[PDB]
Amino acid sequence: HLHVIVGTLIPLVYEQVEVQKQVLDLLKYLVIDNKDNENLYITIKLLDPFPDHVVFKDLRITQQKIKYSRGPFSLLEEINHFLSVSVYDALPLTRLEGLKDLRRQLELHKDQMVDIMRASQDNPQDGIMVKLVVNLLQLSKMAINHTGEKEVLEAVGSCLGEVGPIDFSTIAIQHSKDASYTKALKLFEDKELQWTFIMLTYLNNTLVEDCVKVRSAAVTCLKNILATKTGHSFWEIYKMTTDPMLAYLQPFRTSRKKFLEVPRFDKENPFEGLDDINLWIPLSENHDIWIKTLTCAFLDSGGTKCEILQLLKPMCEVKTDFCQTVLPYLIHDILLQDTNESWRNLLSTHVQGFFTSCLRHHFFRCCLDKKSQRTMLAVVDYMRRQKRPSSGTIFNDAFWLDLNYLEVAKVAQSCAAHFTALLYAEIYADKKSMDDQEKISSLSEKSKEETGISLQDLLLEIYRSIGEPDSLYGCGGGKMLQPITRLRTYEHEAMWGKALVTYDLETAIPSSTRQAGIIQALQNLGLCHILSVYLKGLDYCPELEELHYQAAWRNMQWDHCGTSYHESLYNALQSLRDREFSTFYESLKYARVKEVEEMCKRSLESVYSLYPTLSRLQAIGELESIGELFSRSVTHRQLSEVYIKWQKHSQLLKDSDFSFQEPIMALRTVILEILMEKEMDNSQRECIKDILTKHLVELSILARTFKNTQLPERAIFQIKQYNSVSCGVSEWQLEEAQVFWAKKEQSLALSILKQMIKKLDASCAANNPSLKLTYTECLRVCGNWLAETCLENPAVIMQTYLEKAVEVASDELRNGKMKAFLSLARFSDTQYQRIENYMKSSEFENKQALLKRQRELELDELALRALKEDRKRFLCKAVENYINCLLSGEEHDMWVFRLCSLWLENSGVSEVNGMMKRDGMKIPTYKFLPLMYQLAARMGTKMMGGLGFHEVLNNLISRISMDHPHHTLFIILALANANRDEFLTKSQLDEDRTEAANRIICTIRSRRPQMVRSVEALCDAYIILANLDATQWKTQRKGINIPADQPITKLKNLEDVVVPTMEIKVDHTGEYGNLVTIQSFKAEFRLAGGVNLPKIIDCVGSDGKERRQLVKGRDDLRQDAVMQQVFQMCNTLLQRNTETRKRKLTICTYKVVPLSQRSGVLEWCTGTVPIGEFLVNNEDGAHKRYRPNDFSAFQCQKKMMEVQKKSFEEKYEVFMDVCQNFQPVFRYFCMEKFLDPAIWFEKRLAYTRSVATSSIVGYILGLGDRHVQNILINEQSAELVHIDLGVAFEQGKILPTPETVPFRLTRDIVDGMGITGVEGVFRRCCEKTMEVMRNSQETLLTIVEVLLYDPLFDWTMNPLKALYLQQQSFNKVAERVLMRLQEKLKGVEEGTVLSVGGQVNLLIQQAIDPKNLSRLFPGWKAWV
Ligand SMILES: Nc1ncnc2c1ncn2[C@@H]1O[C@H](COP(=O)(O)OP(=O)(O)OP(O)(O)=S)[C@@H](O)[C@H]1O
Ligand SMILES: [Mg+2]
Ligand SMILES: [Zn+2]
Repeated sequence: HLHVIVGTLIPLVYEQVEVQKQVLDLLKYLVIDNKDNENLYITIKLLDPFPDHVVFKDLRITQQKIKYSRGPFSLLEEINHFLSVSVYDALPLTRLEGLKDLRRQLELHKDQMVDIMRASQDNPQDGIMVKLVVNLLQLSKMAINHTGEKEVLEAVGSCLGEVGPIDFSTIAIQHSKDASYTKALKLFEDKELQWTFIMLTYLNNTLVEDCVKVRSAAVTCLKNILATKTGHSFWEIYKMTTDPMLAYLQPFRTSRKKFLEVPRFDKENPFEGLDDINLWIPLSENHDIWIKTLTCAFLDSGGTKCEILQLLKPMCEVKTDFCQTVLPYLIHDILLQDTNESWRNLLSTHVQGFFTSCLRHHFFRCCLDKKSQRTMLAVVDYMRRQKRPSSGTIFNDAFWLDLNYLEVAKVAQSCAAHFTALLYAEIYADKKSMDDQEKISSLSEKSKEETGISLQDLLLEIYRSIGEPDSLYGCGGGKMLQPITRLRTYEHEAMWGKALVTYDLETAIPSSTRQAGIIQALQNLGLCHILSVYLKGLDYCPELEELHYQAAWRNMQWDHCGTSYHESLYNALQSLRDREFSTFYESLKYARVKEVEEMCKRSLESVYSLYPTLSRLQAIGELESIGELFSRSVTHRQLSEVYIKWQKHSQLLKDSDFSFQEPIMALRTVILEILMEKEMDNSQRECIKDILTKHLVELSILARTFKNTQLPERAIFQIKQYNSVSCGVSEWQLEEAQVFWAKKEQSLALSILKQMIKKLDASCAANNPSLKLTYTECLRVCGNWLAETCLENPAVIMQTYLEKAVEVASDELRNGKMKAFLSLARFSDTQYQRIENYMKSSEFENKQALLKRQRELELDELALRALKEDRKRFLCKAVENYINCLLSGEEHDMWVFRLCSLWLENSGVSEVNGMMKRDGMKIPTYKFLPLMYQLAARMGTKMMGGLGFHEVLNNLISRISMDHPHHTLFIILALANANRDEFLTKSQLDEDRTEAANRIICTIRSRRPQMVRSVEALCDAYIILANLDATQWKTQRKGINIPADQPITKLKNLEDVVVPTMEIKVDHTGEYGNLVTIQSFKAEFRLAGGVNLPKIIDCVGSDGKERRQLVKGRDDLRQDAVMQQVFQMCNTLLQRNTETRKRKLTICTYKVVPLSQRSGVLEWCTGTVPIGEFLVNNEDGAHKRYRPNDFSAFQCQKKMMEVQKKSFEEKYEVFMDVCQNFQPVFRYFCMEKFLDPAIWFEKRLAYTRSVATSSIVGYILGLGDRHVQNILINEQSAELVHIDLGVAFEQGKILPTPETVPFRLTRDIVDGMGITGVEGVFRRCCEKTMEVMRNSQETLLTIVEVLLYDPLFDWTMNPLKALYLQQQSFNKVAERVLMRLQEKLKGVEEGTVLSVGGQVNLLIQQAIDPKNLSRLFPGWKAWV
């Protein structure tokens, strides 16, 4: 109670001295002299900081000393402390000092804010920043209509201005929930006991309330409840726990011989009380009396089995909130004991009547208050989560009462509960389909016919309210022709010209909306003068004045004169120009308060509703920040510091939408222009001009990154207006060239860049340190552009631009050197590839064969020698520049694949080996880790010498292993232990590889003997465990004790060995001090099923946590390892791109550690169940629990196996018949696993994105064998994990009964996506992933070329593997596969080049085609 007392006493200090002395000495006794007490030390530490005043100086000093013990606080620790204090809040006004301190901490450190955002990337839902934002919003909500409303609102707006519109990667707002409450609820296993606990907790909380009338009712109810047998059982269960409610309720609990018994009274007709229509449907007002009367009627008349409910009448009579809380429990209790469904029918009829009355529009009964609607929605939501007496399924449990869920969904949408509205719409659609089967556009028109509500329109409205961008595409197609929908689509896609044309053309649209859209489109197109003249013409609604003020402050007119937002901003800027600082600060404070109040008045359902308010608050905060700079004398250091702060906080907004970043940049530009105008000092004016030029260049770059062209041109024009140029060399001219190039005006950009190059060459010989970077960048960009447009021959481009750029060229200089080296290497590689393609082409061989049938031969020999010399020169240049590029940076690290491919192919070339030995060894070792498998498989002992390939490769492998033993030791040892399986139980290339691996192992052991010995022992134990026969316990499923003779049990405390199946973060330094190490193995091991019966074991590490590992014998895991490497590279590519990073598109991966030719170990995914196990299980499959009257999976499999020998027509007919009697059921996974609508929506969206990404990535890699048992779904995250990666690169199409689908997109997979199916989120995510794949075709091609040519990678289909799957020619096969992959990446399908959307449309229609699905193998289970 200390915090409550302190918060109450703090305001009383200012009242008067007479009470000030008493309050001060009481507080001093509370905190000052009590610091010795250990019990209250934590309570004092977790307390609100005292207000900063002279009176509180000693208290503040003591509080700071106590809190900041054991070290200082970081930003994350400060926010955690703020939230922990916020756990208990008596009043919002007591949090003002904490809010100010939090704002100061946030504004002081933003690099720590970047670190926090990076750390929270893995689990965005548990992000600290979004939690802080929602906590602040809730605090501001609680401050409405109180004494300190404006003070709290201003502080909340001040702190929210610091964070700004950061992309939180969340869509659903998760309100804070008590952890102890959930655990206490979990403790009780009986329904009646939980009601008792909840009611007693509510009464205990009510006891503290001020009203004396409610206290008597609360104590009476407590005494009545605790006397009964249910109360005694509750106390017996709950006395073991630790909670102050136990101590508070001790006096009321009494011991009596007989438990208090409630006299059960039964009327002649219990249904007469609740049969009144007026009772259920209230008026517009009088909600409290309505809910009280309904609760009394339920309690007095309806017979309730539970004794606790009957004792709640005195508490229900006084408090309305108690009635609202208890009504669902009363309804559930009455429905539990219902017989003959009389109560069910009556309640269903009355509730449906209430919901229909809510949907009118006055009428006789309509326009009900939102409180009653929310109460009924809470009743429905509570009933949805309760298991029905007849058991059944969650879908069955939804219909406790016969309800038309479309009306309920519409009411929920009207109440701003969008996620539950979508869930109820889905439930209604499913119920309508189920009912129709007994006897969207069709469903929409039917629902409009009977219920008067269109399903498609409701779904569109709900998805618009949610704010998810991708979902809006798949809503429907009924109203696409309407101008309003087209205009909304144009605005969403930033097609401002189309939106402007449509707004001008359509006149049926209301004038206000039409003019607002016209003004917004004109502003977004950069037509500022046209917009101003148009507004002047309109002079012949508040929104019009709002747009007037926005245009006025954006155009700096300064003449166009409840206050709104842009009006406040314009007034603040005008007063800032007029040096009226008081009005400036007052207007900014008023704008803060108004924006925060408007934000907190909303229901706060989705995160996307917070971004505009955050952007506006950030703009206001920046204006207030520059206010003090304008107030005092302007210095260069202050301007540099404020620009650095702006750049950091813009870096915080990297992934934010352009619609939120743009107003901030516009305000910054106006700010800088005003500051330059009001300078009157040449020395500072130059610095202000430089700052404005840098800001405008950054704005141009930002607008170009979002495919915007008018804004960069306007920014360049402003730069020209201010930064008048006569020297003719500057970075903004390079930015102008880039802008012109972005507009597809290549001639102008090339002319500008060549003029800049000639001016730079004439001015100096690249001797100015400031202009060196600009010269190098101009040369490199011009060379790349000329190469792209083919306007110059390769010789001129190489000699004039790229080689010169390298020769011209301190972090910026290092980055420029890296970029120039990469460009030169890429051009040289292009020339080398062109010359090699010509040498390997059929035209060259035909020309050679023509002369095969005398000076012609001499000329041919001379030409061949010249071609070979040119090829070698290009190769050497490319390799050298790649090596130099890898040295000077880390951004282009994935080019190590191309470098290693070039080195490996030309092994015999001494120059390449020489430059790899001299400068290649200086490359950091961690950059070779992704290619460790190939580099280790390529090593041998044949070419031994000073510049021999094998010697250099062995040295590189040894250095990599020395620097990163944890990442490479297992691979090398597995190379050495290829044939140790037979030795443990009882070709020249292979033996050379074994010898090289043994040599590297000997070197590492000479460096680290103990680690090598322990790793060898662990590998031997794993191999011995794998070879153990497990057919004895094949039927066993409860776990089997490992035999004592197994060496694995003996191993203990291996502190030099890290858990092999645990992913390890790459460390540039070679310390690796703090890593989890293997401690012991649990005695029991389980079986996962399958032909070979793999064993699952548990490995407890240094900490208490343990990891499950899958030990596989008689199986090859190297293919899985390399496929996981490909998946990691694709994940890096996806995370690098902004569009795929925003959607969190990733490929789930699991670490695989091969041990021998046929032995290995891999990480076992926890919480993942196979989709086939969930769907078509014989015992408790989803197809059996739901739709039990349909065909069983056994019948479908039998029919499809029987129709195997018949023709294609018979197969198609049988497949259609099976699909008719086998409906999808997979949509219930998220419905039954996640009961909260927001969590359900998030998990379903994650599932859809995972399906899209996995499908696209698998198609790019030609992934096959994607049956039900090879796909797992995580129960916690609802994401799919693809396993058994043996078949890839379209080798499944060579099988008998070839696979004719790019990926698995069967009816269950699409059904899991929701009512929209493949439309909406899935299609757009597939398009984004395919676009990312297209943009990185060269990197993927290099990676796959390195992988395929790996000697140890067995990826070609063979007759033995073909027979097992369904119960040199290698060079040309690999070339054909690479060409097919290149065609896929470029988009060439069957000789026709397609766009990303067209290719995605083709893939989807090929995957979902029943014609292709019918011809597939019956084991693939296409019907599932
Ligand atoms: N990483 C993993 N996480 C979880 N379960 C896995 C994992 N890898 C394999 N399993 C399961 O282990 C069992 C057998 O795995 P597989 O590698 O597919 O064996 P198999 O040689 O393919 O024989 P099958 O599956 O009967 S054709 C299946 O039940 C898989 O779901
Ligand atoms: Mg399998
Ligand atoms: Zn009305």
